[PDB]
Amino acid sequence: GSSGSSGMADFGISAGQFVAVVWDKSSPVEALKGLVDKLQALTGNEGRVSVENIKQLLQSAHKESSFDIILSGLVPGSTTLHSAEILAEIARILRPGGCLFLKEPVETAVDNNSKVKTASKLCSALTLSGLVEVKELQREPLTPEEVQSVREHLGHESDNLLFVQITGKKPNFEVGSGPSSG
Repeated sequence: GSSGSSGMADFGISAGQFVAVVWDKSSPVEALKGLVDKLQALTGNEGRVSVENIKQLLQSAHKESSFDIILSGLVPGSTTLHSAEILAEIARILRPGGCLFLKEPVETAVDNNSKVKTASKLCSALTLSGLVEVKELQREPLTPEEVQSVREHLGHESDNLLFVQITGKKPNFEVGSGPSSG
């Protein structure tokens, strides 16, 4: 029976690992200024918080297993859709024995034109992209900003919406061809 505490419903990061925060052309600047201070306290000096761009991540792909926990779509006042190319890229940067954190919205309103995926597909997207043990953790209502942002920038005019955070772990099966030998 270890003393202290075992668990964390806030994040779960230790000193030594590298944390990243991807943002899109929409998220404010103030919220981002404090979002780093929160993670900086967890990493301290051993760890480091590196902020990258979702649009640049494709043009400038990072090495494999370079990061441990990369936050994707977790910035206040930010509504962007993720594709297989993005979810697949984030999985490559993440380590084989780490954790992933993503938060994408879900639509369930009867309309003539569909754009946003469903809750089920949102979870399966990570399971098919290249993750294991993918399951919904929790969900939180929308904010006065996110509700208008979806209509301001994107312009969908969606009234019925809901945010759902789903985590995804990295498996251990990528034995292709040609071992790394320099």
